[PDB]
Amino acid sequence: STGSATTTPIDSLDDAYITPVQIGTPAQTLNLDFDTGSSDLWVFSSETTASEVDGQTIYTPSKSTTAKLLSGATWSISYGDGSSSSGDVYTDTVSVGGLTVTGQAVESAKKVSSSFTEDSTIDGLLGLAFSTLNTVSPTQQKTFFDNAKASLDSPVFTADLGYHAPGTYNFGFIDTTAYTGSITYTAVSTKQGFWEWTSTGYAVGSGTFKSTSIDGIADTGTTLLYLPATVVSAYWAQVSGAKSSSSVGGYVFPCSATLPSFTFGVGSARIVIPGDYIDFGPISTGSSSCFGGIQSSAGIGINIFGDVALKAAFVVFNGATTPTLGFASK
Repeated sequence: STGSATTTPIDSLDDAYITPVQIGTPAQTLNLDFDTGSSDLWVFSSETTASEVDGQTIYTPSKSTTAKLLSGATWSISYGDGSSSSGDVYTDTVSVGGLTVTGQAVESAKKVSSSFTEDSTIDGLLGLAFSTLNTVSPTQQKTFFDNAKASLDSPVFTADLGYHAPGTYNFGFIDTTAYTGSITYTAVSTKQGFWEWTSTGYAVGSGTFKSTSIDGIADTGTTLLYLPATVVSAYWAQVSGAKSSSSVGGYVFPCSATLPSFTFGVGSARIVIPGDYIDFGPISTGSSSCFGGIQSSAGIGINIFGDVALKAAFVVFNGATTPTLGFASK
């Protein structure tokens, strides 16, 4: 089997991407944030505290003939940005882009933090990291990908995120029309439960490439590119007037700037992030200070190849017995 679903930016900054997902019988379609940095499939639901729902579409398990309470199971998750959610668990039928999993754990939110409430466009998350990070207790549950894997033509999914445009998540096949040149594959460590890999270095603009190992995660659920302070300082030093602002929470730059590109290495291959992808616009409405899309990972504890980086590439998440990651230009 295979699946193919379009993923769409939630706003004009590509802050996140939503993908329609069918849950239950008859289908209830919710728009979920596919997150390769976590491993819980959770949704706004008929159980979510009313005051914490503001425009989201909810899953109502009592209206699904295939929903079953997973008795005794609870979940609770905290994300890197400080947001959180928790609740109980149902199993139900879940379909993505024509690919169906029966018996998928659907984690129903009883509580969500303010950032979720405030984002009316995101009805929940669909985790695509390794199932060892799943938070369901006392019986840990498998991700949608893990459950689908044995049925897939090939044990892979791909992320093809757009810049200010829709893109695609495919399951079970590699669309050879969706990228240019060849795919370069690189080793993955699953020790922390992430799609963790080591970039071979970077360049700023038309500058020379610096060969240096940068360990980080491929994380579709993180907006920006978070890298070591040395790397980030070297990038922003090439933008007149750019500075790190503790009051704003990172690097800002004059909105009158033309940003240089940023290149990262994948083995001997190179992925180029155009300068425009690094512009996250005014820090507040009407400001002439703009927020940067490359930020320091210092104090996160991990480097994160978030959407800013991933959307510059066609990315293969290879879930074969020895997982790997592939990157191609597009």
